[PDB]
Amino acid sequence: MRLCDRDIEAWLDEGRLSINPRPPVERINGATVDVRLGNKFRTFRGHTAAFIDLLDRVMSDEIVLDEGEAFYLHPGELALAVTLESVTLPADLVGWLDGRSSLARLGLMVHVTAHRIDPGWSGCIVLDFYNSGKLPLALRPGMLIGALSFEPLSGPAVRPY
Amino acid sequence: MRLCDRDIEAWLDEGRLSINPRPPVERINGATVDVRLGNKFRTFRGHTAAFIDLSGPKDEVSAALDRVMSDEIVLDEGEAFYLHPGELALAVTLESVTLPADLVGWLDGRSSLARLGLMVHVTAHRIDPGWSGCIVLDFYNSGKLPLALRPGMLIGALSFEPLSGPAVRPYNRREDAKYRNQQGAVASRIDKD
Amino acid sequence: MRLCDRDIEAWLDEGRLSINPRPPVERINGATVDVRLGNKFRTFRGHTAAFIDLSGPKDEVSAALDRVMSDEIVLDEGEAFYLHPGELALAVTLESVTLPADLVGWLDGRSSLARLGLMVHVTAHRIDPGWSGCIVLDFYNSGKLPLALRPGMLIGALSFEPLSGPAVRPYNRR
Amino acid sequence: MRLCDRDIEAWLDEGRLSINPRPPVERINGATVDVRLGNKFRTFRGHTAAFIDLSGPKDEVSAALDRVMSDEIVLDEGEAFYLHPGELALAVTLESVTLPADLVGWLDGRSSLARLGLMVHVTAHRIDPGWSGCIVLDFYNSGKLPLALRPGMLIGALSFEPLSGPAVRPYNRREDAKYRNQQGAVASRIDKD
Amino acid sequence: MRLCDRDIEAWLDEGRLSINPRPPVERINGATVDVRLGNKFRTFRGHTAAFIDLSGPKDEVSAALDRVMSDEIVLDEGEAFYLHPGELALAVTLESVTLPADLVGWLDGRSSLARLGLMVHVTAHRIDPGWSGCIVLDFYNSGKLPLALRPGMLIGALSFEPLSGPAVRPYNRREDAKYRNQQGAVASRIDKD
Amino acid sequence: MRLCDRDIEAWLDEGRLSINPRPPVERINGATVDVRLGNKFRTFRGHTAAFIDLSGPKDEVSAALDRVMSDEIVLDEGEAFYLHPGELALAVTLESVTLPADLVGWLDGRSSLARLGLMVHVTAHRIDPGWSGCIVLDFYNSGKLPLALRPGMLIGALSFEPLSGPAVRPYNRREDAKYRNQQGAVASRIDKD
Ligand SMILES: O=c1ccn([C@H]2C[C@H](O)[C@@H](COP(=O)(O)OP(=O)(O)OP(=O)(O)O)O2)c(=O)[nH]1
Ligand SMILES: O=c1ccn([C@H]2C[C@H](O)[C@@H](COP(=O)(O)OP(=O)(O)OP(=O)(O)O)O2)c(=O)[nH]1
Ligand SMILES: O=c1ccn([C@H]2C[C@H](O)[C@@H](COP(=O)(O)OP(=O)(O)OP(=O)(O)O)O2)c(=O)[nH]1
Ligand SMILES: O=c1ccn([C@H]2C[C@H](O)[C@@H](COP(=O)(O)OP(=O)(O)OP(=O)(O)O)O2)c(=O)[nH]1
Ligand SMILES: O=c1ccn([C@H]2C[C@H](O)[C@@H](COP(=O)(O)OP(=O)(O)OP(=O)(O)O)O2)c(=O)[nH]1
Ligand SMILES: O=c1ccn([C@H]2C[C@H](O)[C@@H](COP(=O)(O)OP(=O)(O)OP(=O)(O)O)O2)c(=O)[nH]1
Ligand SMILES: [Mg+2]
Ligand SMILES: [Mg+2]
Ligand SMILES: [Mg+2]
Ligand SMILES: [Mg+2]
Ligand SMILES: [Mg+2]
Ligand SMILES: [Mg+2]
Repeated sequence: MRLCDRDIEAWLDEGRLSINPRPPVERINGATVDVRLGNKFRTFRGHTAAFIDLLDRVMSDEIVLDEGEAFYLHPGELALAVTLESVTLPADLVGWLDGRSSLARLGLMVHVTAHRIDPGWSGCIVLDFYNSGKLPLALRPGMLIGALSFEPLSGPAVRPY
Repeated sequence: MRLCDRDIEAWLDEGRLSINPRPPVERINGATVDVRLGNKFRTFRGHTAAFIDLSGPKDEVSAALDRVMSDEIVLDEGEAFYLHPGELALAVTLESVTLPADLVGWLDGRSSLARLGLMVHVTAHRIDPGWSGCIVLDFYNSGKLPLALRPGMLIGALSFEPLSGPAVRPYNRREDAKYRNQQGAVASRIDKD
Repeated sequence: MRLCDRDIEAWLDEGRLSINPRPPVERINGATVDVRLGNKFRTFRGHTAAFIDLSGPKDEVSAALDRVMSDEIVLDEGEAFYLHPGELALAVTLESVTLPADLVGWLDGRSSLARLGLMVHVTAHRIDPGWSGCIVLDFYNSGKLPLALRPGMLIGALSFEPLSGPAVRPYNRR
Repeated sequence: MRLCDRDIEAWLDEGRLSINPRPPVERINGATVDVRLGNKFRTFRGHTAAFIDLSGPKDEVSAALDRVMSDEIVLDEGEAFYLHPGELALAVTLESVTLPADLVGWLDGRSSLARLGLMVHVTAHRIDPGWSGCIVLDFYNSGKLPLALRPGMLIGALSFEPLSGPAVRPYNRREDAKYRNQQGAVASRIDKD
Repeated sequence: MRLCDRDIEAWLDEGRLSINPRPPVERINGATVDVRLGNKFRTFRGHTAAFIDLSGPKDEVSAALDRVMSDEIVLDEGEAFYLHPGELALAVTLESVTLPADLVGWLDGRSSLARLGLMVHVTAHRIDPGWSGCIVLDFYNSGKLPLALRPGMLIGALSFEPLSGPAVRPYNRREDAKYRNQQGAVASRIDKD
Repeated sequence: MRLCDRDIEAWLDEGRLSINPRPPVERINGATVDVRLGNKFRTFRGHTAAFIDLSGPKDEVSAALDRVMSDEIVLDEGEAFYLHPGELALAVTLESVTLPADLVGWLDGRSSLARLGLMVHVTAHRIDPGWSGCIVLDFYNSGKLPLALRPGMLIGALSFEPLSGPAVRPYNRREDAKYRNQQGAVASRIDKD
């Protein structure tokens, strides 16, 4: 059971849920809220290590782009990024990050199987971008990148985030 | 709450939800309806552009997209589409799906295909309330072998979830919705953003 | 409606939902249970075939998959499985899961691992009502570094959704 | 012994060796002649076949090759071919080269291109005694960035080695030679083996 | 100076150079002898190790090599080895070659195979004076399609270059030479450095 | 004709050819001198640019190259550079080489490294008459495993070939030569074309 657009907006009014900045009415529709891309990226530098045992001589310094700059996501490359919006969920809501079909049709994955936003989460969401396509994708802060949907839990989470 | 098999049948009978052609009972079980592969495909031509500027000027984006997308591939009967490792291709479900304003659908792949590397979507798997049409698939082969895909094969599964109420802005009424009544392997319309 | 953590423990206590071995409460938070990695693996050997025809049942499974798979790789502890970028490997969860006819399950990854490119499924992530057993994992490394994986590590997260009613053709019947 | 720049000029003056159009003095130095990129290309269409059986039955091989090779791509002036990382493409030199029976030629790339990942051949770089024609290039981009290739750019270098004597079976006289008088981006003729 | 066809035959007749089995006149032309593919192969098993420390402690390097190399694959008659894009595999020439102290040899691929992406070596293509044995090939498919390789196919070419004099330390006399009298698809012996 | 080990030693004694530091006798055999890996490296930063326009406007090319090339990496003693499959990196030989106007040099890899997928060049492997300096290596790992590279390891081999006479336009006298007296892991200077 997902919250329809009208109940998403009612939870935003009520302060049960908060998304800041708040997307316009045009970006809240069906069972989803459209979310945009922020301005902090990282990439991986493999020459420093042979492997990781499942930490961070391998990550770049945070990359913040100048106005009018794009991050170029090349095919076969994983990059970390953030949502522009901060999201705060109550103890009885779980959220689910999904991509956009327009971007999937060019090969952009906006996550890599972890896509659950936990009850009690508060913060911008970290994105793991992967370009499975043939062409480099120029990514710019502020672009629509995904969508979030919200599922109420059976009851309130005892151990929320 | 997802609809169990029995309730999917009841929504289909009531005409709330439609899937055309309607799958037989054998294809509806648990909490999912199996869907089949259509016969329209599209590939990418990288040599004609350096990149795609996703949120660039509409006319530039549009011209880049038209350069990189192949024409639609239609397979005869007996023909396979060979999906090579590392290649992304667009395909389409045989079935058209129509959802009412108070239901959302979700596309998943099949474990039998996944174990060979076949991804049937690339993180966009939601079918919106008010959707009507064939579903475009973005296949990616993450395995070690080419996979021969044939029209009519079972390619994924759809599940359905009731919304908390009817959507106020369902897909069929949204003025800026890009993919209303989509029929073949439709390329990205990111230029309409 | 996902089951929340307290409601996950209830269902386990009832005994229709079961995970064997039973995870400690430390592993059950919010609306998910963390699951662990088993010690059975499979890789592919490309050199014995040109392709696989996915239009099928069972003729592939066998005459295909069986012929392009490794024998089963069982690791002694102290040993790692090295998952190299761009390689797909088959693994299995440590725990066996049994679902009743009125519940569907869903395997997700862990954000901590996904940030390094670990994909724990490849679009098929639904555990059906009536399902009984260890879950097969299809791992894929989308990152830039090999990842060492060790039997027993926390590898993913399961969440659970009640069905609208009990399924009529559940996995054990079908 | 390779011919030094002075001797390459003497062989060209004597008409022993020909390169058409003849490069200017600025392109002939040390032990090499710099060559330029032509404007014909070819790519591969993988989705039409599972594999190529190199020493299989001639008619099956031939049909597979005709399926997988694109039509010839001809670039206008102003146009680039975009060579993406991991992609193999065929191209052709601007120059036609004719060798006598007592000389062998060798194609190399340029360090400036190599340091970006551009390979101009794939382990076949010998130009046989008796050869006459344009040279087909198999480009592979082993780097991290797409490379815009434009007709007319400097793409590699040829050097030349006298043989111990004139070849008895030079290329122009061999009945089973596959590539005599080649002109565009000619695809593999492995089916003629 | 490379030996022309006629002089290759003269060196073979004189027993200065040997190639066993001796290729027929049809395979010796211009400045080269065509060589054929043997029936022994080796692949790599990545899952057993994180990396190879090339100049590490000998025992650690040796243990890593033994873990990553497959057992020798021997093809029956009729059987193909399928070389998929992006895969490196070891193979061997059908012919054994023996060089005297005053000759060096050079392995090239074939343009017909190169045009499909097949590299027959990975920047090591010298056959040393005093060499005796079958030649190990490191195949890499840089193309878009799997290639079916069959024993006995023509895979490459050898040319031969006189040295300025006889080598004082030819391969057959060097104590630390690793690959003397190699016969199957011998894996790297970098651990002997 | 390549110089045999004995003549390489004579050319070095005569000061015709220089290699600094001079390799010991154990590293000079057959027709080659073994060379060793230096301790400077450079990688690529793809996220800063969409592509490189090889024969575009000089200032655009120059700005793109400055964006995509890393700063020089210098490894301490004990440190390895990890070269992952599919990655291209720039490195340098430990040795500086100086060639006279009548000699050309040729860089090859090692069979031991090739059997693990290490390419030490990307089709540009000529050292010109009049060259003086350390040689930049473009490493590519075509194998399945990361390779740990350490400064000082044996990485390849140089051979030498007399020219038909002294070059009139050797590298040290060419005004437009791009890489005279190169010392570290120098990036492509394709912008100087
Ligand atoms: O794999 C998919 C996923 C979705 N759809 C359809 C159903 C869905 O209702 C519609 C829009 O999906 P989404 O909102 O992801 O796409 P968008 O790129 O945001 O398009 P829009 O601008 O119309 O929302 O596309 C497909 O054809 N294939
Ligand atoms: O794409 C994602 C996915 C998740 N998260 C956040 C929201 C979620 O509530 C939290 C934890 O996710 P998960 O439980 O998957 O991470 P973990 O690896 O288990 O770490 P933890 O120990 O924090 O539970 O990470 C993101 O920011 N981006
Ligand atoms: O990553 C997964 C996903 C699913 N399953 C199990 C649970 C699920 O209930 C069953 C069947 O899944 P699915 O319907 O995706 O498989 P299929 O390929 O359609 O096979 P079947 O014909 O058995 O339904 O497989 C796994 O072991 N691993
Ligand atoms: O792997 C190599 C190959 C060459 N060189 C040096 C020696 C050679 O003499 C010089 C120039 O080589 P080339 O002519 O192939 O490079 P270019 O791009 O043509 O530059 P230029 O215009 O200076 O000739 O660079 C290297 O350092 N590394
Ligand atoms: O990069 C190259 C290499 C060679 N050739 C031409 C010149 C050479 O003289 C001829 C044949 O080369 P090769 O003998 O390597 O080709 P093959 O596949 O063996 O063909 P054939 O049966 O004609 O010898 O092809 C090219 O056009 N491009
Ligand atoms: O593709 C090849 C190239 C060479 N060789 C043989 C012939 C050559 O004379 C010998 C040694 O080659 P190289 O010197 O390149 O190998 P190494 O790694 O340096 O070994 P060594 O320490 O024996 O010199 O290996 C092959 O079998 N296959
Ligand atoms: Mg949308
Ligand atoms: Mg199923
Ligand atoms: Mg967690
Ligand atoms: Mg040059
Ligand atoms: Mg030939
Ligand atoms: Mg050696």
